[PDB]
Amino acid sequence: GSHMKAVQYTEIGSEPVVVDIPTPTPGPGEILLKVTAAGLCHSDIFVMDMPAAQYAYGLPLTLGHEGVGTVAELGEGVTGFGVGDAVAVYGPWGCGACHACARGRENYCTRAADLGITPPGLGSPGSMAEYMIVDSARHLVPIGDLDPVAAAPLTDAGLTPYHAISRVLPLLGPGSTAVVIGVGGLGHVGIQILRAVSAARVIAVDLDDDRLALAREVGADAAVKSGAGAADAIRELTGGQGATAVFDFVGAQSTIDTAQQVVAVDGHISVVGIHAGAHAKVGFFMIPFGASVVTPYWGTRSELMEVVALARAGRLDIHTETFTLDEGPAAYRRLREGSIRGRGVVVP
Amino acid sequence: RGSHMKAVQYTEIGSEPVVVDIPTPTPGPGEILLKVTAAGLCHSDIFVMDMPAAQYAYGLPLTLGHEGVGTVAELGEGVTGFGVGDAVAVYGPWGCGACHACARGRENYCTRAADLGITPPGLGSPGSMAEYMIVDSARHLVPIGDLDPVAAAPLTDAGLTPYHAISRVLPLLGPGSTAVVIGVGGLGHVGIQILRAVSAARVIAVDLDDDRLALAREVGADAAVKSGAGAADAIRELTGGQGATAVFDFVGAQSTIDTAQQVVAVDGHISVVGIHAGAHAKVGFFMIPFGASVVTPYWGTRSELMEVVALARAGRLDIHTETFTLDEGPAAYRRLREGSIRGRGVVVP
Amino acid sequence: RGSHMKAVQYTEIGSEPVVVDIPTPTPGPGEILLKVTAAGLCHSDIFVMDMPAAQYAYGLPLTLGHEGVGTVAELGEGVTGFGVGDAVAVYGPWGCGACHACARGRENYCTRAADLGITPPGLGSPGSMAEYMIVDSARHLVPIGDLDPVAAAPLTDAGLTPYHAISRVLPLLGPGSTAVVIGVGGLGHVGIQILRAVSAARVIAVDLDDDRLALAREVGADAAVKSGAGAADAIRELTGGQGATAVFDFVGAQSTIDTAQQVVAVDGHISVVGIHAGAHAKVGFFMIPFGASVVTPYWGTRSELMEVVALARAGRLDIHTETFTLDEGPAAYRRLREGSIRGRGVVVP
Amino acid sequence: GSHMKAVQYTEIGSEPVVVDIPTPTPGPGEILLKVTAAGLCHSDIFVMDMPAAQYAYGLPLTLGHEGVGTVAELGEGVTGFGVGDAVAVYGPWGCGACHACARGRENYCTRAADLGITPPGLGSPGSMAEYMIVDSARHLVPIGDLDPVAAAPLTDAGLTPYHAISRVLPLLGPGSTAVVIGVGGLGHVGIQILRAVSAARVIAVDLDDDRLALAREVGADAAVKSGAGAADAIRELTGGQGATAVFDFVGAQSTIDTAQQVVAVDGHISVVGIHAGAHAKVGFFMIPFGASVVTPYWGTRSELMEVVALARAGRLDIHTETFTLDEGPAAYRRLREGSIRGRGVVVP
Ligand SMILES: CC(C)(C)[Si](C)(C)OCCC[n+]1cccc(C(N)=O)c1
Ligand SMILES: CC(C)(C)[Si](C)(C)OCCC[n+]1cccc(C(N)=O)c1
Ligand SMILES: CC(C)(C)[Si](C)(C)OCCC[n+]1cccc(C(N)=O)c1
Ligand SMILES: CC(C)(C)[Si](C)(C)OCCC[n+]1cccc(C(N)=O)c1
Ligand code: NA
Ligand code: NA
Ligand SMILES: [Zn+2]
Ligand SMILES: [Zn+2]
Ligand SMILES: [Zn+2]
Ligand SMILES: [Zn+2]
Ligand SMILES: [Zn+2]
Ligand SMILES: [Zn+2]
Ligand SMILES: [Zn+2]
Ligand SMILES: [Zn+2]
Repeated sequence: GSHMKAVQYTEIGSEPVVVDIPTPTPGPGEILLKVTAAGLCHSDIFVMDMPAAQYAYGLPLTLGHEGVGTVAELGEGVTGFGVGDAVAVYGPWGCGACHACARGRENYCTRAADLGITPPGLGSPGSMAEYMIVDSARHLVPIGDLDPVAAAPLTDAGLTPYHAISRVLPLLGPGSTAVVIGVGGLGHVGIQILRAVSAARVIAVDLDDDRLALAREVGADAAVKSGAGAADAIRELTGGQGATAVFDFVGAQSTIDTAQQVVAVDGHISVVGIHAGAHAKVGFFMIPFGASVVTPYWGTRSELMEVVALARAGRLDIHTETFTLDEGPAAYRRLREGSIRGRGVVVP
Repeated sequence: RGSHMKAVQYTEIGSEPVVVDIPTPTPGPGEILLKVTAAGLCHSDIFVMDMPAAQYAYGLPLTLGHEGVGTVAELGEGVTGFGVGDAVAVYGPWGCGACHACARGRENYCTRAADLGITPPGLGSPGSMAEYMIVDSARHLVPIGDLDPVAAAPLTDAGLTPYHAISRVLPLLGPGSTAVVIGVGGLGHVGIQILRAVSAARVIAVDLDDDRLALAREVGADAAVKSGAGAADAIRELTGGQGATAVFDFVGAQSTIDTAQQVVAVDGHISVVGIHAGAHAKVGFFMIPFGASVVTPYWGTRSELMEVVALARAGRLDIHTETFTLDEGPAAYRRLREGSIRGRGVVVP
Repeated sequence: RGSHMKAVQYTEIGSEPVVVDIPTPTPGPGEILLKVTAAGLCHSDIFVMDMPAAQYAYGLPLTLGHEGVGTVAELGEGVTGFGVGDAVAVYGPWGCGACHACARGRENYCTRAADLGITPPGLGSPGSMAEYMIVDSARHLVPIGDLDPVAAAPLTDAGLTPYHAISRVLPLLGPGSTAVVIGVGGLGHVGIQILRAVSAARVIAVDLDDDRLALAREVGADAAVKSGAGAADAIRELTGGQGATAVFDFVGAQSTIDTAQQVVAVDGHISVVGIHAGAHAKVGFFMIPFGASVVTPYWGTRSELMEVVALARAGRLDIHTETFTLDEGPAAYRRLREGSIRGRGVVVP
Repeated sequence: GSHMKAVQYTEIGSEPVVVDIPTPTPGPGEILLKVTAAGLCHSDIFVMDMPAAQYAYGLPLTLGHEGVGTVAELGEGVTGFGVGDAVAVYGPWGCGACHACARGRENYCTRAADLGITPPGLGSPGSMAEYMIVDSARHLVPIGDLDPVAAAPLTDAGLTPYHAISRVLPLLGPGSTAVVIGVGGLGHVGIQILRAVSAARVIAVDLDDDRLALAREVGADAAVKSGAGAADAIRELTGGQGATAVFDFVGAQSTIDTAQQVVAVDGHISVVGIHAGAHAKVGFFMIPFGASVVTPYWGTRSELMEVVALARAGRLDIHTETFTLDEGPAAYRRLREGSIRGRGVVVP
């Protein structure tokens, strides 16, 4: 087909729409995928909530930064993959040539911004379409016979918490404690990751009673209600020592404040969730000595392969609700209203 | 038949239509009285009732309904051609019948109707939204046979108007041509079906709403893109940069007209069918491609209305309908104003 | 045909239904897969979805739609009696098929369904509001021939339920008898048409709206009176104090039941068809005439559904319908909640 | 067992023989029964005395339309019974989808003939074999711990008179009179049914004093010898008012004439027995006003359940003579010469 359906953001402040666009063809080094699953998440809502005042360029944009597909056509010179191979799309594309990229950490590429290299669905054409172009073979990760619908959330919902945890994994030995604030999406996956790759005690923190109960099912050793009393309740559980690491998947100022009140000396706070303007306050006597704080970004290539390995070993379970490509906009409406249980996945 | 009838009338400016109790008309010589079987309502009725009172000169009261269908009730003196009970659709844009335009069949472009005060039913003359109505002459009736009156009523406007616009330039729409339809509401929805039935042109739809884009594909649009600033680029993306032989703008907003001028092909056509007061195409050198003609078409001809009925009876035209009673008349208009009707509302006595 | 299909499901207690993408079912041995052509909605769907969470056991997720019509898409192993393409309506109140009541055709009164967990489609089993549905057995399909599926769907409930209630005492409704119909909404006005088609009983209608009384007269009611404290006297005025042979209360409120007991004749009948939680007739000496039986009937039998279909195909039954798409499902149920639908809403995949 | 013994009618004009045939296997929706009792009735002889032109049940034919057994194997998708359940077979199979079938009256199915649906032992394989197939679960009726030998006659010898009586049961109130002509196979059960489901007086009519004596034991209030004097005798026993209902299980022209001579105004005559060419003459002044006549056929499924309920309550006592499967053909010779006391039953 000379044209294909794509879920696109086409004007500021509007809803995504299913529109017909030319079917792309892979240039030298590129790979054309037939999309099999395209995950959606609140990051898409955040991008689509950006005001017009800040807008400079990017429209129209094919959505979808959580992409899985089968190789449909290989660009000239591409080897290492064959037509039909099931692959997940590595999201945070880098230049491949800087020191950070050479070390595998393309998500921290120091040249991507200058070169205008943007992730699919966030500046480059995304995966919510019948077909999609991938710029380079090194951004394809094989998934074998893993269900594409289960693999799609792993590209973001699994990779991002896995990276945040991986940054300080050597600290999470037996006797350590990891606090997870927000146990619904990324945090639910984070708890499973923590139980698979460490022996740390896991304390779940959330506003909803039901989410906390589900957090215990996937390995959380204790549960705490988010809010003003959370810090004291957490210290009650850890004794007077505090938490080795706090992974804040909410990112609100109140949750960041709680993290600073419970993190242990020489600990770590990871601000994964995004709330505009919210920030940790790292200064003497405002945070324990040696407690580092960071805003991590997505994850590395090898980390995505490790997430796929966890999923294929049965250590990662992410509940998904499926939609057709025609229902792309409907799925985003459901996402806004909070009626999606699990992670939405578009299946073209 | 009784001596009084229910009717829905615009009775005073700025007010909503109301059900009333008026006498049953009687057919004079050459006239025909019909038992209305379906009376379609349309946003054009809304446009008329939105007329500011400062513009008002005369007209009220006015039985609404310019999309009329019914069965012959009583033949006026000397009226041959139809027998009582014959199912007929009412041709809307009444003309004088004697000028050059009328003699060619194009009564919608009659050059004397304005001077003579000849007005269409429901838009100056007693409309179809009543138990009976008067049709001035036999030539303003089109037989429909066993066609469902509810299916026929919307096609007197939602079918005839796009059909005429398309017919004006149909010879240009051969195989290999591309026709763009902006606005996939009632008019554009049927316009796409017409294009597929009477031509081999590729149809590309444009609309604001995702569900209307999906509707366009269902009824034969090969492709559909969202209206707005990027609409012209998205169309030329699908055509390989060539541009459309014809653009039928059933919205008529200035932004949609702008899009049409940016995608129409050299020696093409733009048809401004939808009305937005003040919106206009700007036909000038280097502001529109060479040879691309622009027009604002008006309703359609009688022979075209017959062709629309033949298309409908062959199963080539479909429009979603919502049936109401006369007492629900005003309620249907409020539903129309709030934009909750998909397709066309139709009042069934 | 597609490995996945669209459906409208009730997924959370207190939450509106949503469109979902779920696997296309495959018919097992003895089952039949239908391509749905129409799926009706009615107030009973709201009653179910309004149930509090405290009383929730295991029903979710539930594909809604207990008024199903479609065409046979695939026959399960060993199924005979229908061919691919046959138009059929779905019999709602599924039973075990093996008890005495089932062997008599009265599956709606099966004495084993509750113990065995046999639930109707859309009320425990996957309903008809989807592109495809499974029917457990060929004995729950009723051929409809060329009957319009949109007209057939509401009659699986709105026709069958009054038809059964009337059929329970049809021998009493001979010439000279009087049948009172309370509530001329969906079920009641179909009930009026049934009474006129299958009996010579004089029909008196009772309703609140003045508009409903006129409609009752149009569809066959010989007389109509206003519901309220004066309805009992008004009815007895028309019957001369003899009382009404049968009273079919399609409202089911306590006040309407009280009026029923006040007008029902000696040796007559009251049928409490409408549901109002807690409302009940009081059957005791000198609180109701001697010999006047009272019952709360439930849906109808399979042979009765066959007879309802035969009445519809003979043009004796008519219910106003309003069609929606599967994507419009949730919006249609909202329309029903606010009481904006006249007649019955029908979802057409 | 790959094969099984069966009593089959293999050629026109010959006696049934015990032959070996493949053991059937149940298809989807079917049930395989291990037969525990198979009854013989004169209808089998009538079928076997048909000339070549009239016979339309195909050859070979496994005989036996009075079948009872235990569920041996369930066809695909058959729920409702378990292996080992004792069940009686409903004989007059119908389409299950016509108006008559939907009302439970499968015996009066209007499409069975056009569709080739025939009863077991009368077009379909019968019960006089080690195993038999039943087309559908709805044609099985549980019997509990009822003795299969006593249960087999209930499927025809009980069901058929029960249906004939049920057609006009509302007429047989206290003060009514029911005349039973032929108190052998079916009339013996008819007398017991009448006493169980009605208060009508029962007058027995038969040729043999032996048969009349038994009729009086099972509830017949009076006995009359069949012949030209029966009509006068019956009216003498009822003054001159007549019999509300006459159930003629002989079906001969002479007995039908006796029925028409004794039936009451607005009464009923049921011609249950079959004698080719015999017929009632329903015309003005040839029969009392309002006296309806009918030839009933077998019975409905709900009536079979009611017959089973009567037997399990001790209300039906069927006189049986048991035979082995190898004795099958011999039993039919016994039935031919009228040397069987009551009902013959083969027990495989
Ligand atoms: C939140 C960002 C500003 C980085 Si955004 C809208 C460009 O995320 C898209 C990349 C997916 N994802 C989702 C949530 C969190 C993160 C993370 N903490 O890296 C990444
Ligand atoms: C208010 C309108 C300007 C649309 Si009026 C009063 C000309 O519509 C009545 C005739 C029906 N119809 C509807 C839409 C468009 C046209 C057309 N392009 O002719 C005609
Ligand atoms: C079992 C349910 C709780 C869903 Si009920 C009783 C609201 O109806 C479902 C069956 C449809 N219908 C609608 C109205 C009345 C009746 C009736 N009188 O049988 C039946
Ligand atoms: C009905 C048939 C003509 C095929 Si006959 C009599 C050979 O047997 C089949 C059913 C067996 N049975 C025996 C006795 C009486 C009756 C009855 N009155 O129905 C039925
Ligand atoms: Na536009
Ligand atoms: Na009342
Ligand atoms: Zn994401
Ligand atoms: Zn780099
Ligand atoms: Zn119009
Ligand atoms: Zn003119
Ligand atoms: Zn219903
Ligand atoms: Zn049952
Ligand atoms: Zn027999
Ligand atoms: Zn049948």
